[PDB]
Amino acid sequence: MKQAIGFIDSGVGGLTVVREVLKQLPHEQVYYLGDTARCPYGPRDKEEVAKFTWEMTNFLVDRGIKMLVIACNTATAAALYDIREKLDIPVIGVIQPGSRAALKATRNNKIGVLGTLGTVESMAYPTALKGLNRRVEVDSLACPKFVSVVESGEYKSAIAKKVVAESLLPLKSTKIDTVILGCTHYPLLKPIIENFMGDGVAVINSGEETASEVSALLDYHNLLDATDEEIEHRFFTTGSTQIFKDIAKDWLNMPDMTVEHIKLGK
Amino acid sequence: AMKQAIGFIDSGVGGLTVVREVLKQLPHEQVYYLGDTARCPYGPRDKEEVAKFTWEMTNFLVDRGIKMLVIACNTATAAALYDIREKLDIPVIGVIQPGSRAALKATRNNKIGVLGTLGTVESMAYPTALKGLNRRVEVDSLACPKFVSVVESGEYKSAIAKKVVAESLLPLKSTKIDTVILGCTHYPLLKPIIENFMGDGVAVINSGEETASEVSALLDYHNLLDATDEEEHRFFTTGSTQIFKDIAKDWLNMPDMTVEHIKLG
Ligand SMILES: [Ca+2]
Ligand SMILES: [Ca+2]
Ligand SMILES: [Cl-]
Ligand SMILES: [Cl-]
Repeated sequence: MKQAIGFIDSGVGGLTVVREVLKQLPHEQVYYLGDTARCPYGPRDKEEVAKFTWEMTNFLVDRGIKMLVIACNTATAAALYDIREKLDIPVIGVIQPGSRAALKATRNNKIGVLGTLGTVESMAYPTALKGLNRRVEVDSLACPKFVSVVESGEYKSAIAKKVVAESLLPLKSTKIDTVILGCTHYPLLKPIIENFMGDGVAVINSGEETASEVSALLDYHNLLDATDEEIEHRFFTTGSTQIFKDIAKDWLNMPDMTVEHIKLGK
Repeated sequence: AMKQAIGFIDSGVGGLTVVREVLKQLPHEQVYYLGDTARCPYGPRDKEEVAKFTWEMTNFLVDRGIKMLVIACNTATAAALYDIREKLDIPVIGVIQPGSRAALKATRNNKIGVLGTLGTVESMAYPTALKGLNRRVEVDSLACPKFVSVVESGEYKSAIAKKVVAESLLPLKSTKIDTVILGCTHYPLLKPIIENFMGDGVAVINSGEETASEVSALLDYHNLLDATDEEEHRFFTTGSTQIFKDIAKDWLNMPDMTVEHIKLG
C-alpha cells in the first residue's frame, strides 16, 4: 500500500527538488523521471511540451503515485493546470513555491529572477509574484550558460565563478535583495551566486519551499507515511542511465541507487 | 462585496502572530480575526470544551462569509481541526503541522523542545506530528501556563515576563536541544526574552511564517486568491476592545485598526 511521490522533469535538474524532499520527508518513497532523450524543453512548442509532460505523467500514474511534482519550470508553465484538473491526486509545480519563498524573504520588494531564455520570456515568475504582491518589482535575467556549467560538473570550479560574475553583473546595478533561482539546475551554483551577490541578498532554492508544499499537501489529504523501513526509490530516464546515475548518485548521496531506462512517445 | 476574508480564530491575541505574517505574504487579502479573550485561557480546558468553543468562533466567522479558516490556536487545532475540516466546505488549516515542519527545517541535531499549554502538551500533538515526519526526531515538551497570562495582560516586555520565562525554561539548559518551537501562538510576543535566555546555540521558532505560506499555497491551489484592487481588516474580541488594540497595535503596526466586541456564549 506504500505509494511514491512522483517527479517529472526534462533532465537531471529536478534532482535538486528531490534532494529537499529526502531531507524534509524522509519517510516518503520518490519515483523520478528525467526525459533526458528530449531535453531541453525550453526551445519547444507549448503543445509538444504538454504532450511530453502527459507521457511522463501517464507513466508514473501507472506506477502508483499519490502526488505529482512537475519539477521543471517549462513543463510547469505548459501543463500544470490541465494535469491538475484531470488527475485526482495533488499536482504542483516549482514556480508558485519559489515565488512564495521570495515574498517571504524580501524586505524591499525588489526581486531578481534567474532562468533559461524560455522561463524568463514566459513571465511566469513576474505573473505569480505580482498576483500576490502588487508592490513587487521584478528584474528577470536569462542565464544561458548556467545549465551547461552544472551538467558538466564545473559548478564549484574557477569557470563557474567567472561565468556567474559575467552573467550576473547587470544585477549589481540594482537594489534587488532577493534572487529566485528559476531553473532547477541552478541550486548547484547557489554558494557561488551568494558570494557574488553578497550578504544583503537572499538567494532562493525553490526546491526547499516545493518540498514544504508537498509535505503540507500530503498532510492536508492525510497521506503522510510514518516509516522509511520499506522505502524503494526508483529513477527512470529516457537517455543514458549511466550518465544519469553518475550525476544523481553524487547529488543525492545515494551510491547504491538503480536507474531504469524507459521508452516514451516518439 | 466581491472580496471575502480569510478567517482566523484564537483564544486571544496569540493568533495575531499568524496574522502578522499573512499581512506580509498576502498583502491584498482581507483578515477577519476573532479572539475569545473572555474565555482565555483555553490551555487548561478539557478537549470537548475547547472543541465546543472553537466551533462557536467558527460559526461566527462562517456567518460573515469567510473563504478559508485558520485555527490560529494550537490547543484548538488539536481539539477540533479534523472535525471542522471535515464539516466545512471551505479550506481549514491549523498551526501544529506548520510549526512541526518549521522546527524540523531549523534543527541540526534532531533534538527539539516544544513550549506549550497544558492541553497542547497533554494531547502530544507536537511529538506525534514531528515523529510522523521524521521518526528519528527527539522531542521534549514543556507546559508554560503563566506565559499566556503575561501576554494577555500586556506585560510581555516587562521585568516580570523576564522572570517568568527564566523560571519556566531553566530545565531546557540541561539538554542538547538546539531548536525550540513556540507551540502556543501567544509565545512569539515573548520571543526576544526567550531568545536572550536560551542563547545563540538555540533556534527559537515562530511558526507564523510557515503558516502564512501554507495559507498562500492553499488559496492558490483552490483558485481563491483575491485578484481585485479593493482596499479594511476586522477584529473581534469577546473582551475589552481597548486592551486588545493596545496589544494588536504594538504587534502589527496598524494605527487605524477596527476592533469590535462580540458575545458568543
Ligand atoms: Ca467583502
Ligand atoms: Ca538522536
Ligand atoms: Cl495552560
Ligand atoms: Cl494553545
